[PDB]
Amino acid sequence: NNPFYFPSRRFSTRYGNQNGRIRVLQRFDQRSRQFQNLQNHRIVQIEAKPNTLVLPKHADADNILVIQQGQATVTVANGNNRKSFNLDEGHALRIPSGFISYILNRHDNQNLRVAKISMPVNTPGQFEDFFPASSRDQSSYLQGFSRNTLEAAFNAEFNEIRRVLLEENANEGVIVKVSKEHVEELTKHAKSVSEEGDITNPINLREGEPDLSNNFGKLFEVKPDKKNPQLQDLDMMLTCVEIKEGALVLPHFNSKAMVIVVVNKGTGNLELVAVRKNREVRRYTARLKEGDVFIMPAAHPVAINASSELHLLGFGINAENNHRIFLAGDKDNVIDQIEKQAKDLAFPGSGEQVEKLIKNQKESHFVSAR
Amino acid sequence: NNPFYFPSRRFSTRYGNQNGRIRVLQRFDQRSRQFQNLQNHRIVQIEAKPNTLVLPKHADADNILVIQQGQATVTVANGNNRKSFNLDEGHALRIPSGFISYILNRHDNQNLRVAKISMPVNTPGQFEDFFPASSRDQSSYLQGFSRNTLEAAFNAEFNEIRRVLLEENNEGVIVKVSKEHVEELTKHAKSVSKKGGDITNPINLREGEPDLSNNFGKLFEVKPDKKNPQLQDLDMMLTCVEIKEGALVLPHFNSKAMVIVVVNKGTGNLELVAVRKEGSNREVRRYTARLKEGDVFIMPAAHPVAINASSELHLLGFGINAENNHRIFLAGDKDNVIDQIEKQAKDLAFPGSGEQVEKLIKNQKESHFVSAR
Amino acid sequence: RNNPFYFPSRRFSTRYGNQNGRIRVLQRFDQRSRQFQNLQNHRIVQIEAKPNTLVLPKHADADNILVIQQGQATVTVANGNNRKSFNLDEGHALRIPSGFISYILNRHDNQNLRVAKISMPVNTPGQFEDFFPASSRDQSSYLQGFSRNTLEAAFNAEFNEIRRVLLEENNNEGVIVKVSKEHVEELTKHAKSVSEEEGDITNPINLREGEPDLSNNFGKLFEVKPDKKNPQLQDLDMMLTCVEIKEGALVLPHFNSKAMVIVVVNKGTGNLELVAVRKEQREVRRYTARLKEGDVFIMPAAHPVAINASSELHLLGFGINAENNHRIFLAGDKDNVIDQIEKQAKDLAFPGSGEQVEKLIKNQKESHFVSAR
Repeated sequence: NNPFYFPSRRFSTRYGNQNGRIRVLQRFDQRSRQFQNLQNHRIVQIEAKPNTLVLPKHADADNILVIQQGQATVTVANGNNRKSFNLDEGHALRIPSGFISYILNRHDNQNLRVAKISMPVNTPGQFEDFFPASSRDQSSYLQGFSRNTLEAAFNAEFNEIRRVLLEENANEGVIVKVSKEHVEELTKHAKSVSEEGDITNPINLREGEPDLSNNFGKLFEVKPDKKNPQLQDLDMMLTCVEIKEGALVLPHFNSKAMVIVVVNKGTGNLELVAVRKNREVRRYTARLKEGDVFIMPAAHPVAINASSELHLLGFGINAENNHRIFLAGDKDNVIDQIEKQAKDLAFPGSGEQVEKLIKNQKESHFVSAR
Repeated sequence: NNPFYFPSRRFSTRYGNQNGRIRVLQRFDQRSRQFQNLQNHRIVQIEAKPNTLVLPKHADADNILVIQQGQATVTVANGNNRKSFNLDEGHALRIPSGFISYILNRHDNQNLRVAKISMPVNTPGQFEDFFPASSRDQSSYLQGFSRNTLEAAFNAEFNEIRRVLLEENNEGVIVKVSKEHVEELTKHAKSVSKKGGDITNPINLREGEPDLSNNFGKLFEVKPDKKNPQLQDLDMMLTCVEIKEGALVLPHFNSKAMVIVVVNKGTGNLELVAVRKEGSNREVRRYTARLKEGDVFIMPAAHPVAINASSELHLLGFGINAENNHRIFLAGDKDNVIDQIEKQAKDLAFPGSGEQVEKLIKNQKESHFVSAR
Repeated sequence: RNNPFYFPSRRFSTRYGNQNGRIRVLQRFDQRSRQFQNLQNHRIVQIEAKPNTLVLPKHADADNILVIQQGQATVTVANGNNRKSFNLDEGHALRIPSGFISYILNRHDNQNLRVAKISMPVNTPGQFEDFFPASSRDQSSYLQGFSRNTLEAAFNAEFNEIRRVLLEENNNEGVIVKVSKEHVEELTKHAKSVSEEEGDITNPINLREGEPDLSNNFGKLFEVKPDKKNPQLQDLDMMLTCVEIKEGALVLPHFNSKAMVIVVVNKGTGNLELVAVRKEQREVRRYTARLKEGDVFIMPAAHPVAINASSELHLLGFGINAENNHRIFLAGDKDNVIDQIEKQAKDLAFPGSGEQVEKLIKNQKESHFVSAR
């Protein structure tokens, strides 16, 4: 009924067992053709129990992962290097396609929640995970090669190769339980957020001062610019918005960015306004819950009311030179920038009346829903 | 019958009243699949009566507008800034998606004609205009929000909000403006003559010296390069060609740019040559059209084109995939690629000898544009 | 069609062909399978020409990189104001921008010429046409597409002279013609061998220039990457790769991290193993093919691949999405990513202990290429 809204139910789990699960949202362009531009963006949500490890793999997709909740140790490896990072909530990490990575929940009793945006390299909207080891969920890709090839490659008997690499490990699946001793082994090397062979360092989305901030909300944003060259390559921005309970983000829009937003935490109500076929204004609404996804098309006015402390994670594509533009309040209010005489000709009220009404809201960006 | 030709009839009007109209060309890829690469480019033509104003709005499309005829005052506003520009014929202005703009015909008695290329951001080939105010043509998008949201947002009673912002002001989206209002809207208008929050200055397409020029024609071109960084972002070039009455642009093509051209003024005849399969044996196909003001046509890359002017012909060209494009000619002295073929190669390829081919080629002493006699 | 990544020479269809040679074009990749949609705008052309033979002047509405697979050529590139002729040997590559005229001389007395081309259409995804200025039994001159009046005004001559020297069929063989020894020497007299660039006529690239990236007794891999040294490869975001695998040797399981590669077999025979993870009809799928000269296959990014040479195997690779690509190995010493997994992670992932995994991995002391025995 609301094509911009993707409830957690629209996620299907790809890997899942007692230790956690890897869920993947449906392709956006399958929902509606108005998301064709988002066709090559898939949202992944990973949940892992304490002292749990997502086994090594690579995908034929480029990735940015962000910690929604908890604490992780994420490792990235290419042909000649490995780096392990301790990631906290609101930290992001780029994982280039074809690099191996694995994810440790390094917490004793808190669950790990991770959000990923995957951008397939080969087939628009489609990617696969490639595990070097076998498990009950999937075989090692090494099994795809012949006996002769494997033996020549590893310089060893097929029976040894099969015994140590190819068999199913002693079977949980791709997310396994890890002993305290093993956990400490895996975190000894990790470094915390605060380059080499395209293994780039983690980004702290909440680094420094928020772009927008008052008593009712904060918006943090990491833009595609000199400070983050890799975001330039992707033409993406990463945004973290926190809306206090009982507060509202004023009607606003991104001028050119299209944003996929996931609800990291909290509840609230989405209003999204659109013009469609002489021309009618359509209102779309949704009750936001943790794990939900929604799409903010560029230049479509949006307002969001927080039922409880609301944490939203935004992946913005087509982000270069984006402006986040407001329709009420003092700062960033584009309606205010219309010339007085133009306001007078456009609106029912006089220019004076329009300009007065506009000055009623003394605050900017976020205000109380009261 | 000619898929490259789009007569003014193929425009449908989206907004229209006594004061003018906003017309939009059909999606190019709906005509034919050979225009799939142009799918995200829509042509808009705006006509406005004197002392008339196209009301504030933004689109979910990136825009370049060009004055085809008359004089305008165009205002662009974002979240923290506003700039107003006096634009004359042949002046272009970039309006980023989501920025508000409005268009004043500041002339007392001459109509304003404006051409726009719109490139949708969300849905390939589709965009919508978003008006903050209501009118008989459309509701304010502010009406899409709830009473509670509006009241909290504006810090005011819904009744006041509805009274001053939400009600219908009626005329439509293009309204009549009093002389006094007109003078108010033009009072701080800039006349930028050269480049100077992503509110970029107007471009003069006829700035400086034309690329090509003789007694029969001129071609002006603004290329995607350091001088116009925004054209680099778009990988686009803007071209203005003026062909004298009774003159002909020589057979030629763009090496890699695809060009959407609109006929700003005049009449003429288009010849476009494509190679098409009837695998096996393929044939040369000739496409023609009688060009009239307001017509659009597509110049696919590397397809030879010639244009004969029935009367002073002004053509506006929006070139995509423009970087490192070469406009290459098939006759005449300068830019003639056939001339660059080695003499021995000419001899082997053509029916005549190398000497005969080279002599025939030297007959045309002129370049680019010649008399249709 | 059992292995969608493999394209045997039979899947090429000849577009132009006669006694002197033939121009063959591979089917569109996305018509085979939708997993090749990203390769939709890349067509593979294979040209074969007899000794002292010339492929007649033409341009395409496609961008092109050509590479000499075998023999020796003189290739000429012409735009509106310039011409350059290049002597190209095996493993030399040349960029031919769309809309530029080019022709290809087999300058050898008795060896055949084989040329591979990657064409990227400008107008219509996956589709392009060749535009010949001259007529032949295979195609008419595009100049015939223009009217008598236009031609006469353009060339400043009688239509009868124009038709006689330019438009008639040059008894006609086709687009590949025989050339006399004297004509051949005429065409090679100004050819350069592998100077400052000029009007986007860029110089030839030697794929085997300098030192190979990977090299040992069993194989070599040469690569030209999109970087400052080859600005035009940057524009294309492409890499060009030349791999030579000794008879009886194997390229270790490996993959490109992000590049998608179209590879053509220039010479030799071998066996392809390509591993894909896929959804059950999650399972590992093995694809194989017997490689022969003229075959094409697709290496999707991040899909493990191993290749066994039945005889000296020369592979030419066109890599798209190439920037920051890493060629990553799954066995051997250097570039082995499995080796980079932490010991404790190896232990948790694999059936063996970390120590056992790390020992087994050190068995193969060599890198990249090893003996198939």
